[PDB]
Amino acid sequence: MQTFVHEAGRLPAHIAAELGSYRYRVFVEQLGWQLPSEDEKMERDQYDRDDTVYVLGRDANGEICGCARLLPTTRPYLLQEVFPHLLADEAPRSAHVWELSRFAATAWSVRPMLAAAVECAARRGARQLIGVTFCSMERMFRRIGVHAHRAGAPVSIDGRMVVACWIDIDAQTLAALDLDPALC
Ligand SMILES: CSC[C@H]1O[C@@H](n2cnc3c(N)ncnc32)[C@H](O)[C@@H]1O
Ligand SMILES: CCCCCCCC(=O)NC1=CC(=O)CCC1
Repeated sequence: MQTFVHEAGRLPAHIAAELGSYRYRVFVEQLGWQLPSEDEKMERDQYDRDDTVYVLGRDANGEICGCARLLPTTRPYLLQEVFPHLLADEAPRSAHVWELSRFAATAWSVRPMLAAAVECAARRGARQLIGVTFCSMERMFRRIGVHAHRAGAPVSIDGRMVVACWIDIDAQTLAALDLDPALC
């Protein structure tokens, strides 16, 4: 796949609709996070703002096959406000930490999506990423080789095993993702 990072403020209308539809299909239809909706397929919450950073992966036909959301911890974020109890410690508010959420890929698919997210966050000054991740996804991160470690004990939410996860943007993570080591 090919990755596209959107960090220019409010998403253009067509991208917002296309991403919203892809998210609806993954998080609502696939994972069943909400009941079926009516009208346009759209999945968005209070964390989708003009300042939100997005990563979209597109296949050979230019269709979305992956997504990711990046938020600075110095501003409101999901783990902080919604799932703070998943953390061993209090939720961080630092320029060096960004939250990765709504991460999905439609194996060697996850890698490019993660690389784009890390690269972007690093260029914005982040030294670590944090976020609630399915343990199955946590295992892929481990296999990919990034330096991921737990920020809390695992818990099964509505039948889905997840855990607050850290990803250190260090030499190991950068190398595993084929990114510029200088980003360290
Ligand atoms: C991220 S772990 C998956 C759980 O997070 C919930 N979730 C995702 N985003 C939000 C949100 N903005 N507010 C409340 N719950 C959320 C989903 O409905 C699912 O049950
Ligand atoms: C610091 C790690 C942050 C990663 C957060 C993962 C985000 C997320 O929404 N998880 C998902 C993983 C899947 O397996 C399918 C779609 C949902």
